[PDB]
Amino acid sequence: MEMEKEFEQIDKSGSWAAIYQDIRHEASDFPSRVAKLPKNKNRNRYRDVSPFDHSRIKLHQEDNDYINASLIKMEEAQRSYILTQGPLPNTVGHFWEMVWEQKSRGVVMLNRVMEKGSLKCAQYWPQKEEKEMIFEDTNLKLTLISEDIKSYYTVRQLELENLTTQETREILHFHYTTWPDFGVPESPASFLNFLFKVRESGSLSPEHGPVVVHCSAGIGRSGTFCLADTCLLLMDKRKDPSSVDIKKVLLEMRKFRMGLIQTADQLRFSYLAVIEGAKFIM
Ligand SMILES: OCc1ccccc1N1CCOCC1
Repeated sequence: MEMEKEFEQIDKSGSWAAIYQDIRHEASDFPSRVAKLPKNKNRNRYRDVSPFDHSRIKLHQEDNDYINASLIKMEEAQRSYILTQGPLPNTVGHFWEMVWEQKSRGVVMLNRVMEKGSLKCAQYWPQKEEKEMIFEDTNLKLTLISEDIKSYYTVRQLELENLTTQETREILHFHYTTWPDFGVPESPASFLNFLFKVRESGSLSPEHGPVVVHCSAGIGRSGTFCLADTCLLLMDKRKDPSSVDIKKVLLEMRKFRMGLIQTADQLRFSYLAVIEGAKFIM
C-alpha cells in the first residue's frame, strides 16, 4: 500500500502495536559473540543491545578492537551510517578513535546527557574553548572551536587532533536537544528541519566517512533518524515514490543492527516524518 493512506488505515483501526510486533517477529537474528566476551562487559551500556559480529565497527588496535557500534550500509539509497550507544566513562577515547579511523565528518546526538534524572551518556566533548580534552588511552586531543545554540538544536565546530601524527580535522557536532523525556514529539517539523541541517553540512555525503549517530542505546531515536533519511532519499531517486515501503526499509536496516525503532510510537512517528518530509522536498 501507499504510505499516507496505510497510515490513516492503521490509525483508524488502532493496530500500531500489532504492526510493530510483526516487524519484531520478522527481524534478523545474527550472532554477537564479541560483544558478550567477559573482557567487554564495561564497554556495553545495556546487556540486551549489542552489535552483530558481521557488521560491527572494529577499532584499529591489537589489544581489544571492540566498540558497541554498527555499520548500516544502504545499497540502493547509496548511504551509510554508523549507529552507536552513548559513550561510557571508559569508552570516550574509543569513541573518538572510531570517528578518526572511519574518517567521519559529523556526529549526530539525539539525547541529553541527563534525562529522567539519570545519566544517559558521558560528557564527551568540551564545553569551553579554553578547556580542551585529552584522551590519553587513544592519544587524541579535542577542542571546542565554536557553538551555535538554537531553539531545538545546537551545532558545534570541534577540532580533533591525532597526537601521534599531529594531523588535525574539523568535526561537526549536531545536537538535537528537545526530544521529550517520555514519548515522541507531537509534530515532526523540528526533527525534519534538523535532518536537513545535517544534510546541508556535507556530513552525510560520499566524500566523507559515514556519519556517527547515537542516543542512549543507539537503536531508538537513532533508528528513526536513519530510517527517515533513507526513505526520503529513495522517494527522490525512484520513478514511483509511492513504491517506497517503510516497513521493508526498516527490516533491511535491522539486518545490520538489532532493535532499531524501540516502540510502536516511534514507528508511527517515523511514518509521520517521512509523509510530511515528502511534501516539503517538492
Ligand atoms: O574531564 C573529562 C575528561 C577529559 C579527558 C579524558 C576523559 C575525560 N572524561 C572521562 C570520564 O567521562 C567524562 C570525560
